[PDB]
Amino acid sequence: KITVHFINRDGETLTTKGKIGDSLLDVVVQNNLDIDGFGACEGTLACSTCHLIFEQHIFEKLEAITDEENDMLDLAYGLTDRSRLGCQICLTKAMDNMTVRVPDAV
Amino acid sequence: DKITVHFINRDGETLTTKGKIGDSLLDVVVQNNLDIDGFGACEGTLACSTCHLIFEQHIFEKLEAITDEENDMLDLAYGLTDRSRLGCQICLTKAMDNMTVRVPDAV
Ligand code: FES
Ligand code: FES
Repeated sequence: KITVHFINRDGETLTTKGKIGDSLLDVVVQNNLDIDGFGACEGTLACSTCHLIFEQHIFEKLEAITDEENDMLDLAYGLTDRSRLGCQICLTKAMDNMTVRVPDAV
Repeated sequence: DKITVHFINRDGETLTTKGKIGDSLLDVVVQNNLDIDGFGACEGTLACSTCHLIFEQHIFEKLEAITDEENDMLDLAYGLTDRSRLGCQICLTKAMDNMTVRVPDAV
């Protein structure tokens, strides 16, 4: 179990624990996080509601992104250079105590 | 005299600096020459949105009354939130010490 911090759109910081090997969507869903409309296609790589923004140093070590995730992510809202589809990212001991931000929205 | 202001740059990196009381957040970026691209285009004349800034609720909540002037300009800013304001209209006060503002996301 590792700690993960989610900075919601409201500006609030949600600190939770997730099991190694789990997807960030599994963490949100299973821990019943506040984030709205997160993980709609349930990891089918059909949407981008699981869009998460990472810290440069964590972003750099993530599994190489596939064109499948990339093509969908490129059309997502509030994109950044450190953006990834949460459902495709699984927790690693290295991600312990990291902070992921949820894309902005009025 | 001065106060501390934490600026979260677009690249996610956090840059802190100090500005004089009465100075606009725009003045802070300019004078201290912060590395925030295309920020302050119209130079505080409310003729752009490039000074858009995201604030912490506890602060945003206690800012100067939003003027229709700013509203009609802030609505054209990309990546808006419920804690956005035009940095050039926000002048530093003591209650803002050690605050953290974030530049809207942009690829
Ligand atoms: S939940 Fe749809 S791509 Fe991740
Ligand atoms: S610098 Fe243009 S509106 Fe503030």
